[PDB]
Amino acid sequence: ATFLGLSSKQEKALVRLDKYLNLGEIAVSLVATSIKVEGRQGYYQVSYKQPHQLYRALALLSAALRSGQDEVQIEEEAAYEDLAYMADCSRNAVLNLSSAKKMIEVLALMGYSTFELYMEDTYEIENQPYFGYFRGRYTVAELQEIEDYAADFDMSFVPCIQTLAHLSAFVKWGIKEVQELRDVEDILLIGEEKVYDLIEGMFQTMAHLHTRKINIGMDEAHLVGLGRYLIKHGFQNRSLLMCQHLERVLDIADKYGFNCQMWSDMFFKLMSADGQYDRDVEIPEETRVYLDRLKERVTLVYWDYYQDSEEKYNRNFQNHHKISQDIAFAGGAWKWIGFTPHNHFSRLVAIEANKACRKNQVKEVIVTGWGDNGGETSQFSVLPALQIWAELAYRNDLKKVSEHFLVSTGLDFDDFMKIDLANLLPDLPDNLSGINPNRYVLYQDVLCPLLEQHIRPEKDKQHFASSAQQLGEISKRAGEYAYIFETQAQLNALLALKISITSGIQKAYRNGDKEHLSALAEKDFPQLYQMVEDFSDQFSRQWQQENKIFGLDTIDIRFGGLLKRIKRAQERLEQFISGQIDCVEELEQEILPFNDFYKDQGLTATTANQWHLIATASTIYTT
Amino acid sequence: ATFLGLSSKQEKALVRLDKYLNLGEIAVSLVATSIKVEGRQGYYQVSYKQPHQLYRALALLSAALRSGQDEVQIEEEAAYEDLAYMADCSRNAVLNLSSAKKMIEVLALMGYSTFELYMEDTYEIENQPYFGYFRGRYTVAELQEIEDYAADFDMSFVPCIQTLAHLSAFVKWGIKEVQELRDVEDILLIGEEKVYDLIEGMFQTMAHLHTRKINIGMDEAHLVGLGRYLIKHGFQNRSLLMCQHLERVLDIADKYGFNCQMWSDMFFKLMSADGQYDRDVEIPEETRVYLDRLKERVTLVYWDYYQDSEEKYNRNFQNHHKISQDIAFAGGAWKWIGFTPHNHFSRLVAIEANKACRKNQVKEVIVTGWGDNGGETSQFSVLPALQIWAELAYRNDLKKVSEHFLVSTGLDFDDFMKIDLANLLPDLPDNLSGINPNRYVLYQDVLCPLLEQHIRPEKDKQHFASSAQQLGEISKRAGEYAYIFETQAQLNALLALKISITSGIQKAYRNGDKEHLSALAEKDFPQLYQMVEDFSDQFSRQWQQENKIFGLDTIDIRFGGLLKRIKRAQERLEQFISGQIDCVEELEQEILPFNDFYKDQGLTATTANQWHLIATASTIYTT
Ligand SMILES: CC1=N[C@@H]2[C@@H](O)[C@H](O)[C@@H](CO)O[C@@H]2S1
Ligand SMILES: CC1=N[C@@H]2[C@@H](O)[C@H](O)[C@@H](CO)O[C@@H]2S1
Repeated sequence: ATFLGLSSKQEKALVRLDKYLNLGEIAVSLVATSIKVEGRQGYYQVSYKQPHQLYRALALLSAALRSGQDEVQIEEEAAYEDLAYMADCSRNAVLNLSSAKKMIEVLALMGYSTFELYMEDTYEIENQPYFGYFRGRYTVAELQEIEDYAADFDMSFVPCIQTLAHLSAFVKWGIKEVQELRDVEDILLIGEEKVYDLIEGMFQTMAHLHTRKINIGMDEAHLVGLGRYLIKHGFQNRSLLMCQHLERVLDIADKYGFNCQMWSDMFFKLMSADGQYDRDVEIPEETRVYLDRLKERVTLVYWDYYQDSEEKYNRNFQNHHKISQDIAFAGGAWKWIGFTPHNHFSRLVAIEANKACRKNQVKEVIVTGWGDNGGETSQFSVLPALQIWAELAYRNDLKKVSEHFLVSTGLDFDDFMKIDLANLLPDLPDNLSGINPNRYVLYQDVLCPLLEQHIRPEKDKQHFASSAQQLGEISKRAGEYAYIFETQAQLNALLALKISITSGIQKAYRNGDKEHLSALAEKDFPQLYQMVEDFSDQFSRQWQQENKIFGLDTIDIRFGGLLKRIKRAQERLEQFISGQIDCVEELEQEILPFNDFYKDQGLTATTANQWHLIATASTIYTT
Repeated sequence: ATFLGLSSKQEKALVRLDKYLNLGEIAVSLVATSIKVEGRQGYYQVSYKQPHQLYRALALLSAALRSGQDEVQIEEEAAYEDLAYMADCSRNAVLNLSSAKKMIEVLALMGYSTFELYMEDTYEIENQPYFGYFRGRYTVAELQEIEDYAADFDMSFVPCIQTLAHLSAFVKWGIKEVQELRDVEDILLIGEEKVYDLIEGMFQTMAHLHTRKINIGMDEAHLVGLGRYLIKHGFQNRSLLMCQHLERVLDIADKYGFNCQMWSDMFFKLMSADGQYDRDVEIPEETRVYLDRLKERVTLVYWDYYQDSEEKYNRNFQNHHKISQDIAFAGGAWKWIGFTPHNHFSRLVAIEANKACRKNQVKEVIVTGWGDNGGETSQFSVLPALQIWAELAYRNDLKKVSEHFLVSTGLDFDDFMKIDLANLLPDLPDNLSGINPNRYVLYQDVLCPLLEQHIRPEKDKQHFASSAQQLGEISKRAGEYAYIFETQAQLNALLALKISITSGIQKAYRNGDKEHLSALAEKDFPQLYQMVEDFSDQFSRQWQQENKIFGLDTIDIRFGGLLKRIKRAQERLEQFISGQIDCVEELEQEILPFNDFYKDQGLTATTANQWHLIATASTIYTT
């Protein structure tokens, strides 16, 4: 392709995106609306409102031509001034520089204005050697390189940090200078000057960036004011306490020229009678005066990944607008439920959230790709969800999602959606969130299978086996992303065999069938152990491709423990079969429902997303 | 031997104890002081104040004879009306019936009046299926059998339970009927009728026993009143809240005929300005009035395992005397610091505690054998400590500790004390508690060794190697306890190699010596891996001899994780050596002190006793 009207900067960006765009022998001229592309017979005119929108416009041109269109007539008016993707870099997976750059390229093509990294403790602060210690924290140079790459595409960069809670990986260090910063649990001590010193250190680090927009956190500080704070000061008004801390942090941000966003949940939890987020709260006048003074100094971010109807989001927006007009929305790219994402669920809720955002004058949507409890899901697992949100933002529909996605990823959208398969059990109601058999079927014990009442052995096993087959074929046409489909093919195959053995043991033991137990012990057990080893190897390839090495160690621990537990199950069965023991006491125990979260929806599967609770009923982190 | 004046019950006990006593062809006749033994020329008279003291008296006689005495003339007056041993059955290791019986025999010979088991959730309660689920909870029949065996020696049985906090293994269950019982963290909800229903269930279970003496717990409920309690009730006077709960619990106990003890720490924590135990107390007038009525109905147990001077204990007794004259003391049999006990430290503090308990006219001493953070230490690891407290109680000195211990165990006291060796680093000040390299040298990572600054790579390694040799010889002469010494011999040998390799890789990586890194990778790593496998096998034999199978699973997880991390370290080094990677980022990180707990003492070693924090700097239990 040849171009008129490009700047040298845009030339540079197009060189980097050529491998996606492959525009062929056409002439493009760059000259009201977010995006317009029009032309035919080898001549196309593109226009854009914000500079970064050039890259979605050119993706759209590419996708149209690739689909076989000669005449192209595209006009989009985006609903949101800003559309961001936030990757979790705090749940053990720290995105490596190469993968950050790739993600930025794809986001540029999709139409995102902004890239964000969620970093609790995973950046460096002067004279805080324990902050991010052995975590793969980003150096200032690494953050600058990521920011600068985004800026090459006229994209913004917004760090998402923590200035109150969600600092467990820092406050664990038994060092006087760290411990003195603590209130309780994962929460920093409000009113402690060494805490404001720390927070100023965070801003000093981020002030080395160009960006002056930041998310300061402040979600989920449930026991704020009730720890060392209570010992020092007695019981205080916790709503005002939050306001006080927030004003202190905004004052620090102001010193360095930053404008701030924060997660909004604590205002609602502190003012509602049952301490919940989804609540219309009455605000005491003294708190009102305080919030009224802070509403123009911070953007509140309403986060919600769960509702299946527009009206449910609308209610929360109305709750928020009683506090402030400046409300941003965070929607979900579901990749925090184990090893397997849920792009399908992401789509379902995004459609409805987008309706509510448009009704409530939202100017910014932040798509959050959390990594809860170890960061076991691929960083690129959620490309479909990210395209979905871009389509919703730009077109208000998903009519062109496949066409556009092919340019973004080089593979078919429906194929890519099959990455979800280890969560897509047959018969599951589609509107229930967090149902994650991919993870709990993997990590549950063999002898003491705590999730067994939530498994339909034949139906689920057949689904996993079918899924492995499907993904084995998809990985052969998945281009640069084949590795993530290989991981999923292996996981599904492993889950099928793991169910067969685990459920087979329960049945055979109850029947006293030592012949069948022997069959399992001597043939199926070696196979399962090898499949786990092979899965570990593939997962480690995936992780190293995407992430810094730090944090893989927790997954080694989890896999190594699973392997040792498979060996124990073999040994215990062999001792029973041989007559060395008269019973296997583990197998004499009645298995109970693991939880009742979805009892009243009546399905068999559930949500279970804490490894240490899946893997054992014994103590393991407590004293 | 031939016995005169025994009841049928006593005759049976003598038959059972012959294997210890070896009295031979003598006559013993059962006729002012706790114990008297008097005779010569094959005829001896014994007398006791309390029936169980018969068995210590016969031990004294046995020891005297084995020492070559013909004429024997021994009198003892015990300082304490009751002397108890409490084994932990809540830290994953649930003592099995055979081991309970053995322990009771030994305790009878030493002079203990009482056997106790500490059971948070590890017993059965009607209609509470999650209470002790997959934990190896005791059935009523099992507790009755254990109590009855104690009773055969005229020893009492006292269950030690929890009626407030330390219930993490129960409250983790995501079941509405469990979650509704919670305040915060590991604490039950005071004032909730369903909690009193649960507590009444506890008493219904224990009422099947003969004993009507019970320790109801109530230690370490630090955030009591601050969770769901606070949302429901506002901020209340927490010392009064404790009294209110206690009164409900005592009313329940009364209904079933029980007399109660409780740990005393929360009264001090809630009525000190620092919130600590070892503090003077400001007792509000209203709490005084409540305490004054409750003090007549409960025995407060002052627990302290740490002080090196009588005066420090005395100060605490004085403060306790502000609340009540009925104060029992809990001393320590140090077995909660990993895989290896500390009988030596136990001795040091017991000498001083015994002085304070005598000065303060204490009637009951309970020696506690906690098992913190997984129950990894043998249940029989602390027999020396138990003899020491018995000698202190009966004779106020340790002049006959060895002679009497030989009766109790069949083996030499100083040999048995060597079981401590993995904690007895050269140069350690003897008065510092909790220093536990046995555990943290084992579980620390190889690539990312978080405890490395606390390890002296030649000095400690030599000590572990020397200890392995010493223990290998002791195990050959240790009879029925050889297995616990074999575990220790293996552990010490493993720690020596593990240090050699971990420090060796830091050095060879630093000096760029790929040849030596390859030698380590190819020769030493497979050796270390095999040693860990073998140690796991030996530990598992030890565990199964002593405990129910439930809880071993956590240790399989921990060892499996370590094995996998050893494998990872080999693989990462191999990739570096072979040129597949240009650096090993793990080994480029500066290693910091792990904690500063003993920094003020200028110490290299430290205390580190939570597996999840030793093993990785990553997140592993948090979301
Ligand atoms: C703000 C937010 N705080 C929590 C995060 O720490 C989790 O990762 C996320 C997904 O479970 O849920 C909420 S969103
Ligand atoms: C009462 C007591 N409660 C605690 C126990 O849970 C621990 O096991 C023990 C040893 O660390 O220390 C105190 S004593």
